[PDB]
Amino acid sequence: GMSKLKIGIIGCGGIANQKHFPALKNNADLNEIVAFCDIQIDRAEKAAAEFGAEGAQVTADYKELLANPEVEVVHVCTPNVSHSEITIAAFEAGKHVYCEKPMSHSTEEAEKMVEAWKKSGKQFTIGYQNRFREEVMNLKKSCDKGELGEIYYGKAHAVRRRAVPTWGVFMDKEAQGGGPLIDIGTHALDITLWCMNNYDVDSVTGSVFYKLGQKENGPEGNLFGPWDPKTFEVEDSAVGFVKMKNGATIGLEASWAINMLDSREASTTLCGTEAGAEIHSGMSYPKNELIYNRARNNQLMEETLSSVGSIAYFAEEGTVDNRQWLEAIQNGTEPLVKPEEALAVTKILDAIYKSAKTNTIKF
Amino acid sequence: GMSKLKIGIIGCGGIANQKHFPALKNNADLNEIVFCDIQIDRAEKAAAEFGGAQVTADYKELLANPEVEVVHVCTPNVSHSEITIAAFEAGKHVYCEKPMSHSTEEAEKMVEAWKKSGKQFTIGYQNRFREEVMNLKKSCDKGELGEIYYGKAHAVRRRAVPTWGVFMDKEAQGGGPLIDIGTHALDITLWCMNNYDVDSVTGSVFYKLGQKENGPEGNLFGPWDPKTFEVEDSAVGFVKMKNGATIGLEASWAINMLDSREASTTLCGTEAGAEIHSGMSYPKNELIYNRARNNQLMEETLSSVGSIAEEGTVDNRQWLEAIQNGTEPLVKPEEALAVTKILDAIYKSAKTNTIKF
Amino acid sequence: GMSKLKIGIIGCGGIANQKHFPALKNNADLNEIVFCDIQIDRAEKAAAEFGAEGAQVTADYKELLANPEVEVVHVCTPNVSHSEITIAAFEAGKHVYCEKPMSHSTEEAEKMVEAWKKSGKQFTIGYQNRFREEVMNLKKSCDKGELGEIYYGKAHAVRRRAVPTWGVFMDKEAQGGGPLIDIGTHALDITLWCMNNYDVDSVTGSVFYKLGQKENGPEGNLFGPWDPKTFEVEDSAVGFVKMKNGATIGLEASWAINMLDSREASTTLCGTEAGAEIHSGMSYPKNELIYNRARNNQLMEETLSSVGSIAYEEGTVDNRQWLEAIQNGTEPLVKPEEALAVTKILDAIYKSAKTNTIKF
Ligand SMILES: NC(=O)c1ccc[n+]([C@@H]2O[C@H](COP(=O)([O-])OP(=O)(O)OC[C@H]3O[C@@H](n4cnc5c(N)ncnc54)[C@H](O)[C@@H]3O)[C@@H](O)[C@H]2O)c1
Ligand SMILES: NC(=O)c1ccc[n+]([C@@H]2O[C@H](COP(=O)([O-])OP(=O)(O)OC[C@H]3O[C@@H](n4cnc5c(N)ncnc54)[C@H](O)[C@@H]3O)[C@@H](O)[C@H]2O)c1
Ligand SMILES: NC(=O)c1ccc[n+]([C@@H]2O[C@H](COP(=O)([O-])OP(=O)(O)OC[C@H]3O[C@@H](n4cnc5c(N)ncnc54)[C@H](O)[C@@H]3O)[C@@H](O)[C@H]2O)c1
Repeated sequence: GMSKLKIGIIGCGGIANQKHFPALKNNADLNEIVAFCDIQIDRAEKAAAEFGAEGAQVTADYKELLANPEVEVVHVCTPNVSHSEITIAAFEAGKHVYCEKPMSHSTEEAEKMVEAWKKSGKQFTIGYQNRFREEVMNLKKSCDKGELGEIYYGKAHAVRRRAVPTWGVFMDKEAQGGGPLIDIGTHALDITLWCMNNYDVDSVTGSVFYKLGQKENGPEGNLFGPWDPKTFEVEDSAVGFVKMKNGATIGLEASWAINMLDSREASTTLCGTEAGAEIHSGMSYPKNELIYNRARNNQLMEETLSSVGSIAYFAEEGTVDNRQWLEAIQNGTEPLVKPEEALAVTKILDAIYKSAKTNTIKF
Repeated sequence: GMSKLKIGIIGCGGIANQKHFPALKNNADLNEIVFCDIQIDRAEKAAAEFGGAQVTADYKELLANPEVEVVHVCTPNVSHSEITIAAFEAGKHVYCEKPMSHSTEEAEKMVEAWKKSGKQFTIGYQNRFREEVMNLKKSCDKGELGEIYYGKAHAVRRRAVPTWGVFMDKEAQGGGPLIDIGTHALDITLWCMNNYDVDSVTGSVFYKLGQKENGPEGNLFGPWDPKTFEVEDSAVGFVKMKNGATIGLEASWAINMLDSREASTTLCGTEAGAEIHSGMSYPKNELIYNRARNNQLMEETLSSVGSIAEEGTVDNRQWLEAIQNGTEPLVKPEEALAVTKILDAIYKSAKTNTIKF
Repeated sequence: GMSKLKIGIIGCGGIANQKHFPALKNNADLNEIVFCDIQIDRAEKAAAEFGAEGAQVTADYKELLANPEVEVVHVCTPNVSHSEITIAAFEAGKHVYCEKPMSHSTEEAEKMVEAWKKSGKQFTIGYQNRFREEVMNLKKSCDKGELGEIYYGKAHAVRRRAVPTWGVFMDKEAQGGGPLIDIGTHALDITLWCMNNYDVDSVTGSVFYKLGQKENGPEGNLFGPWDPKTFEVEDSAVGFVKMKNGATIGLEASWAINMLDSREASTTLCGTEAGAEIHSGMSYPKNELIYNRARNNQLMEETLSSVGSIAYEEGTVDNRQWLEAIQNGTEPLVKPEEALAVTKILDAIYKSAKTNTIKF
């Protein structure tokens, strides 16, 4: 064995509760957390009564959770504009830090927290846990062996027909900075680049729509109940067009509300010189799908996942994301999600937003 | 009317936790348990939620327990004969698991030991009590297939080696997937045909993917150490019976076929045909009759039952009631002995020759 | 320009009018016929449709062979004559294309190879389903070892109820067997060909005479009724063929059996690295081919994609490949030695009317 890892958690809510806390508990052999911050201390204490170890810290404001020099790693499950604050310099006053999903809504703040990190000495990672799904790994591994050839056309799918989240921070334009483009669209673009392993941006064009978000009959049909139409501060959909310096191109579609039929998110579509591939996931897909396509021995074929069943008496990615995170600081290696990659992601989404000036942004 | 049978389970591992204990609890009105496993914490943990019952690590100490009236042996296959025979049939009714034993002659000793006892004996062939298997069984007993001359036994998994115990230890199991899941399919097949007159047996045993480095990739039950794969990964047989009927058999834990169909049978008759579908490629067990009717080819299948707002339990209940009321359990030991005889003859084609009966 | 090969047809029967005549007119630039059929009005009518000017129409094959103007002979008589019309004769000046099974007899077959080697001429057998695009796809992938070593295979030649009620197939005199040599030939040829294993060590089979003479057997037959009182041949058979490298091949063949899946001219292969199966027959409106393997710790399957929109066969592919190999002096795809192993094994399965495994 080897001691343990003393974890500090900042912000206890939606994805501290649905992803982060269960992830750590199912790897308790490597972690146990005292932490339990939040501006609202009511929740902070409750978590530390379920997942906090034998007598622990429970601060009401982070600045002194970071004081305790026995905590060694921090999980920033803030909202988005606090993502910079609680992380940049603040947390790396002597810690490794796991910041959540959209690294930051701003590119400058993101560039600040990568330099605060590069002097940290410690380690850093972002919550793109979808990389750890078995089929995304499968596709990533395939593109690493060049079995798709060289990818010259990619698509990032992050579409929802009417699945606007009405339960938390995602609609406060000030707390998260943007709408579905940086909510879910950041997941799909991360995989697309990661498999293509192309991060050298040249140009960016985009369009941001504000159409169903303010229509009276807008919330009609939304999965998560109605929402106040006269208070929609973000967008309902956005579409992107990014050209790389090797010539490759990526199209992006992101939305919470749009009258399209195929709700496909956390997915991508790659087109190489030897083969292609597409991943399927979202509201219209009860099971995640992976389909290669190529010409083999002069016939067009397609290779997909086979249906896995159970036996008489015998028979995930959030846990795999987190476990790999701890063993990373433990054995002293690199986590899978690299900080510079999440940086490339946010600066393009930002660039797609900044095409709110109706002009293509060259990099 | 009748007081609960007092049960002692030897072996508190996999099949004991997910088949026997829930079934015994479902039929709690006919039984109560008074626990054994050489990893004693397994026995203690089971004695905590299913049991002031005995909790030992020596099986010999449990058959000494005079309060035990029925013993269930759910330890690996090699162990089956020692625990069951000259030991358990010391005034104890015995329910022995799935693979009677690995050897035709430890099995022949077990039967002999059972008949001396004057007690009750049966084997864990719970797949018989699936309603569609019962369905097929009733239809050939009625002869609605005619004479059955071709029967297929399906016991194939594409990639599902059991990795939670000792299934890959020839010293403790005696064999691989041939006697692990091929016994279920052969049991059903011969039981429906009511034929046990073996003429000849030709078989093959494959060692290909168990030790392959890439073998464990895609396994339902996590990876397996290729170094310590001491038994086969597939085997097929060809059995001829004296009435002219022929039985094909396919068994495997790992093989690159597409159709994972296990605990299933296919029967071609002179008047009609039928086939059972079950396994990892089937989210629902299926039963399909086929025949010509009014000069047109037809097929009869189970209709989709839904809602409005299992077989182990059925098997366990009829077992305890056979003991209580002094009747016959459904799976006769003679039937399970013919099966392992045929399975050992399939193996015994390590001599590259058709064993003849 | 290469001078057209002068073809002589022996047996102007059903296979000539469905396979050989339209193929030879589809490659009419490489050939021209110059027709023998004991039922002389068949040859005379065949010559009026596909013949070339003064064509030789006679009823004795030994006369056609004495035509100096013929150099390639297709033998499309029944199996009982597949040999003598091909051995001694035919291999007495000419190249010969003998039809589907080489012979019902094993030794009849081993002697037409000897007459072909002592000939210096070309020789191929009408196993034309090797030329279906999906069958070569599989053939190409195993040649490249992409399945690994194939240690277990299955040959599928099953029909639920499709006893051929026309032609010659029900006449045991002219064929020597039923579905085991009518369609089990095709299935086993493909299976051996992809495994590339023609080294037998054991054959165990069983032959069933059940629905064929049963009164209600003909009920629901796809081609119509047949009289069970005259039925001379089996309705199904199953075999268990072991090879020397250790591999195993099960085989299923039938015109009539009470199973659900009518799969014929198909194969299934399980290799050390991957597997594959082909689907063809009367339960398959379009041929299928499915590779199966593990790719990055996940089970996957690779199948042909649906082609459509049309615009804006294996019979003639087999024939051109055959004609060309003669002009260029190449060798045809179907090797005579391969076809010999096929009806050896099939004979060894039949030859379990001894209820004994016949070792090799
Ligand atoms: N699939 C994913 O990985 C995923 C999903 C949803 C959200 N996220 C990301 O995770 C973060 C938000 O997730 P959420 O849905 O749980 O939001 P949330 O509002 O439900 O949880 C955040 C909590 O932190 C508290 N908070 C606000 N400011 C704080 C501060 N300075 N210090 C301490 N606590 C503060 C709030 O009270 C709130 O309860 C964001 O960075 C978001 O973009 C990721
Ligand atoms: N669908 C079915 O019917 C089904 C399923 C699984 C297993 N089985 C059969 O049931 C048997 C047990 O297999 P399993 O799945 O439970 O794997 P398992 O290894 O988990 O169960 C065996 C347990 O018995 C214990 N054991 C070994 N030797 C012992 C001894 N002398 N005394 C006491 N305990 C001993 C082991 O510690 C183990 O916990 C096997 O013979 C197997 O073939 C049947
Ligand atoms: N898919 C295939 O490759 C396929 C299909 C059917 C038949 N075949 C093969 O082709 C042969 C049978 O052909 P068929 O189905 O057209 O039978 P068929 O009865 O329709 O035609 C055979 C003709 O040969 C003639 N014949 C018989 N003996 C002769 C002799 N000594 N001399 C000259 N002519 C003679 C007969 O007159 C008859 O017209 C067999 O070798 C059979 O196995 C192959």
